[PDB]
Amino acid sequence: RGIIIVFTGNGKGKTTAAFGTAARAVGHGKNVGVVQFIKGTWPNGERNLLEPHGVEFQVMATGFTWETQNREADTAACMAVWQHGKRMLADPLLDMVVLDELTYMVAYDYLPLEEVISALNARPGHQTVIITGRGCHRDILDLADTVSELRPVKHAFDAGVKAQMGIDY
Amino acid sequence: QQRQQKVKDRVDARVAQAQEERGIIIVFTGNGKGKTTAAFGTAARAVGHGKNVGVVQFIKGTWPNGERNLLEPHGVEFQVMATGFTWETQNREADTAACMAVWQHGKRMLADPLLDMVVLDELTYMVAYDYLPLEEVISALNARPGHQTVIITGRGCHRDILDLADTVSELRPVKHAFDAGVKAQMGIDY
Ligand code: B12
Ligand SMILES: Nc1ncnc2c1ncn2[C@@H]1O[C@H](COP(=O)(O)OP(=O)(O)OP(=O)(O)O)[C@@H](O)[C@H]1O
Ligand SMILES: Nc1ncnc2c1ncn2[C@@H]1O[C@H](COP(=O)(O)OP(=O)(O)OP(=O)(O)O)[C@@H](O)[C@H]1O
Ligand SMILES: [Mg+2]
Ligand SMILES: [Mg+2]
Repeated sequence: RGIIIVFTGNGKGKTTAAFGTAARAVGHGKNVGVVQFIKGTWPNGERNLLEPHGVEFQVMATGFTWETQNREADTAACMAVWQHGKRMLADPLLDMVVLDELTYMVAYDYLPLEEVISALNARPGHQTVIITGRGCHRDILDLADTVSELRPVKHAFDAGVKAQMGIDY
Repeated sequence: QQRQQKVKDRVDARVAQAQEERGIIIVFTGNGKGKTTAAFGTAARAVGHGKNVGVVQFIKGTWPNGERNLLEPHGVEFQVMATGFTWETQNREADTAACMAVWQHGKRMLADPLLDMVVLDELTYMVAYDYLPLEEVISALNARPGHQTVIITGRGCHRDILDLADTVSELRPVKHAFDAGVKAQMGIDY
């Protein structure tokens, strides 16, 4: 029996948590797939470590604008990642799927809510989905079985600490 | 319009401001699921870049350690807690002994300049239940290498620790499958 897990809120740790569950699952001989809806500038350590173990990663094409005019381009691209996402949510050998930073995809109308939804509902009874990102659709939140709020009690960057490899990316 | 630049300028400035760079303390607290899991994801992220990490776990689970399994071989040392810890008052000596034992190693990692990251998993209940002295932890944290990052995990973390900590995130249980009758599972729960 898989569940839906959502990691949301402003504190640091959502993507990190999705990964640790993924790691945890990989450490149990489990099969996992990852879709990232956002293109980091930097190299991807989680990827670097897990891809070799058998973890598939589909990332968002580079140059996503976040811009109104460009919403068409910007969308195709989203819709293009969402495919792999569709695929993984239909793969029966996949014990777990990570949908990194979907939230904004739904939130800005880039990825239709219904898509995600249906895709979620129709997934393998035994498959676990972990969704992350700030501001997750109320529908999602409701469909979700587990949900955690990373309350921003404190953050290093506020104290003048630069983002650094290993911690931040 | 100019709003765009407005923000543009803001970010740039904020970013421009935060130049410091050293190892930080990170706390993962609250009742919601995700404390231990986010520490490990960060560890994992670190390894992914060649960084060196050391882990200490204050609690010994019922099942196999997926994280350990996966991370040890990459050269991530795991110092775990002995089987049979009682949470029994009657047996505080035995439990305390055990504790202090795991604590050595942690003290060790905390002292190693080679480690870029130290993970003290479920340390909160050790201090909170008096099985381990706070000043100790506070000191160790105080001495540790200046590029070393620590991540502490668990519910109900000493303010002092909270206070020393650089970033703190409290996992609020919006929802939890358990309450909904879902049982614990492999790769997920443990
Ligand atoms: C959360 C966040 C976002 C969210 C913001 C919306 C939301 N809250 O739901 C989303 C995902 C949309 C976003 C996207 C992007 N982000 Co961002 N964002 C973050 C983060 C973690 C928090 C910002 C925040 O909430 N600050 C506090 C609020 C109170 O202050 P604010 O000034 O009003 O914050 C606004 C801006 O930060 C804006 N925004 C968010 N990110 C960025 C990046 C740029 C370049 C700009 C101009 C604006 C922008 O969103 C906030 C709301 O308007 C910061 C991390 C950090 N250390 O700052 C990164 C950060 C600001 N983002 C970063 C990046 C690079 C981007 C993206 C380019 C990511 C990508 N690869 O596509 C895009 C670009 C969007 C844009 N406006 O240009 C960088 C910018 C680097 C730089 N030197 O300019 C930062 C500093 C993170 C990092 N990598 O160090 N991000
Ligand atoms: N509250 C915050 N203040 C500053 N930077 C943040 C904060 N939360 C996350 N970040 C950093 O902003 C980038 C985008 O992270 P995101 O907003 O998706 O948070 P996250 O998923 O919780 O972060 P992380 O991946 O470290 O777990 C990351 O480099 C991340 O570490
Ligand atoms: N609020 C909760 N309800 C039910 N089970 C929980 C809850 N929080 C955590 N768990 C489960 O309890 C065990 C460890 O609990 P802990 O207090 O350390 O939280 P955690 O560090 O956030 O959990 P995890 O390791 O899943 O990320 C795990 O099996 C864990 O998934
Ligand atoms: Mg993230
Ligand atoms: Mg834990």
